[PDB]
Amino acid sequence: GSMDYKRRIHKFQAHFGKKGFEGALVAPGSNFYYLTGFNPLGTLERLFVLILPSEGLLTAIAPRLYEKELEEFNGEVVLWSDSENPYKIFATKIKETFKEGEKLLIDDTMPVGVFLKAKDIFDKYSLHPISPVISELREIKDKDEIKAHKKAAEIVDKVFYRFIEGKLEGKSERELANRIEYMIKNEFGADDVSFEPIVASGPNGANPHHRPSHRKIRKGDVVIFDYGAKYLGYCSDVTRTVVVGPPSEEVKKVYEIVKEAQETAVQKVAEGIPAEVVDATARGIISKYGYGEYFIHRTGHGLGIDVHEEPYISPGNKKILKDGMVFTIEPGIYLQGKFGVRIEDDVALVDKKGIRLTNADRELITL
Amino acid sequence: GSMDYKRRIHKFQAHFGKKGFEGALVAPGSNFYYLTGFNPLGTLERLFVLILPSEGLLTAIAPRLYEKELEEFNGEVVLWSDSENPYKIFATKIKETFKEGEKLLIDDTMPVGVFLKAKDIFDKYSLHPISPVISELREIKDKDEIKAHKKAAEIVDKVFYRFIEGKLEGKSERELANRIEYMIKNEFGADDVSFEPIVASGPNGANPHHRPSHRKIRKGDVVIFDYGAKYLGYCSDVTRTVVVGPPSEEVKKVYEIVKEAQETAVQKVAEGIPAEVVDATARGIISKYGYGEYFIHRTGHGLGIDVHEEPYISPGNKKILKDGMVFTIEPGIYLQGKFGVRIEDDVALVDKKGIRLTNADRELITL
Ligand SMILES: [Zn+2]
Ligand SMILES: [Zn+2]
Ligand SMILES: [Zn+2]
Ligand SMILES: [Zn+2]
Repeated sequence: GSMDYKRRIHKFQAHFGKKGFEGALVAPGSNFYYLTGFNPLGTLERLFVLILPSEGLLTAIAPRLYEKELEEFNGEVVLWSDSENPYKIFATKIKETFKEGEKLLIDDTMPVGVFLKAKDIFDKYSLHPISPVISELREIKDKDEIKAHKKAAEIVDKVFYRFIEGKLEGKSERELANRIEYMIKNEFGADDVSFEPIVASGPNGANPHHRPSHRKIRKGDVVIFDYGAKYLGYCSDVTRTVVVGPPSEEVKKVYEIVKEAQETAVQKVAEGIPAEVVDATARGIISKYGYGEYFIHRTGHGLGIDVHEEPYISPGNKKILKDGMVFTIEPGIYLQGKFGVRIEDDVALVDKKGIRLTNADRELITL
Repeated sequence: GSMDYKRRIHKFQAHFGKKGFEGALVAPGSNFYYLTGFNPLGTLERLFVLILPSEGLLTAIAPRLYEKELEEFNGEVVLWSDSENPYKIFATKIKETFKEGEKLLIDDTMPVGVFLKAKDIFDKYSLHPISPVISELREIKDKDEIKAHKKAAEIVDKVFYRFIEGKLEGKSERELANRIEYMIKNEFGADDVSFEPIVASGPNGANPHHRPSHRKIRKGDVVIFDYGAKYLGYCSDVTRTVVVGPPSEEVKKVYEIVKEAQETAVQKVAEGIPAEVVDATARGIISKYGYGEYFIHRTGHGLGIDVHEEPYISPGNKKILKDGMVFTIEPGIYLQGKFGVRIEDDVALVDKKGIRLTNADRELITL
């Protein structure tokens, strides 16, 4: 990836050098990768930290066996071995640190412990979550991050067509889900899935929180797939709904409703118009046709390094949509004991307009 | 059967004692799953934090939204709902009884964001981590927990054969990593993978931390593969090394050095001996052959609900090994620019002796 980081850091530094904070501690994860491009794979019990100061060159703490995949670094570097004790490697640092009793930011994501076990020696400051600050620089993507997103939407587009060519009758929701994960990953530059694929078939479609089960796919089933890829660590997220064998008129009716709702809501995305009104566009269409009480979630959510992040396209939200924002548009109708239908696309706001990054056929296909 | 007892819980109570902490606040993660038997996924909000003081009977706790099978929780379930702001809307049950008693054990795996909001807690309790106390119980597996490791060691053996019986040439590290994961998820539940598989070919093998890349496996490559499965939540972890084409005299030589060191460390495993002594067995052998510089990691780590836990088989560790402990023995040699070799088994200490759980071929195999 062509992105910088040094600027991201220095306007993160200068977003509390613009809100008054004296610290921010981060560990392997989204905020980490976003701030460095590095993602150390396989940590836990094994302390790994980057402290971010007033403003200036941050820090890097080990452990040893990671260096020969740490050929370059700025703020660097210090190494501890499978013999030395961390927490007491906050020794000087620890202090450094900063004045006893001033402000600090920590990863919400990260477990305490790697903190509790510091104690002595780390109950001498005013700590407060990191998300409210770093969030507002992640919620605006740069040109390159958009390229990561569109590229991620591309892989998943390719996955859709390859997949519906396959045979679905007789395989279980869990098989299909695993095969979809294998499809994604056997493509580049998929690093990985953005989340474990979801396959919801038959009346399991009416359950938004469905997790693939053992139920085999059979003629007459409407089957929802929901899955995603990572490209240079940026996430896609797509949902399509198919029918196995001729659909009923009620399925045909409900599908079109969800199609139009989604399409009109996509068209409505624009720099300057609130999140909730994009929810309302979608929600209003479903309602006009009677299914208002069967649309039982928000219309979409932000994508980024995580599959769920800002902006959140919800009925109670007047955040004003802005250039660089990336999110999902995904209304659905859910009919308990019958079936569900959701159609979900990834959208990025460029040059005042909402552009779809995912482009796979949004018409009801019969398999 | 069986899984549980718990009963105990009260072992953990009795242990947290009178060791001598007032009480324990358990969050989502390995400990929740250890103590109860369900595995709530996931959350970085809602506090979601289990009760259990000194003793008495259980109570379910914070969130929002859940559901079933918490219906199956012992004592009393407390859920709800939307948002009642549980930053002190966690006091009645729940504060009580720490109002305001002695010291505290917070579940390590709790996130610093849930711990920070709300923070109090601060104070007037003396905070220490849960892991020094609970690891005492988790490191001594019972008969059923050991059975679960046997099953997951078995899955990972079968994968080994189907793997090395396929075609390795012409495929990238990533592809191969994908077959492995896919296999594990169509060789039964598993359920899941205990971690993303590692395949490291030719010079990439020299780096223990390697992330599978596009590099294709070709003739003359030694290829390390390291993966694992979970059975009813418990973890296995195996590594094996194979050669495409016949092997050179140094591959043969180095492989045989690693084989002898792993074999002998395994044989050294006995109740009553320090984990470091077992590490020193492997290690001594490697030094003897001059290859000391190139063994850049501990001999092993423990297995449980997590892939890394106590006992750590490393130079630090004075910990006496005991019946019930499960862990890896995985010495390696890593030769920059050339190749690596690691051989890993899962060992359970039962009736005073170490017993291999994984049994896949340890001889040097030519594919
Ligand atoms: Zn979703
Ligand atoms: Zn989705
Ligand atoms: Zn391993
Ligand atoms: Zn290790």
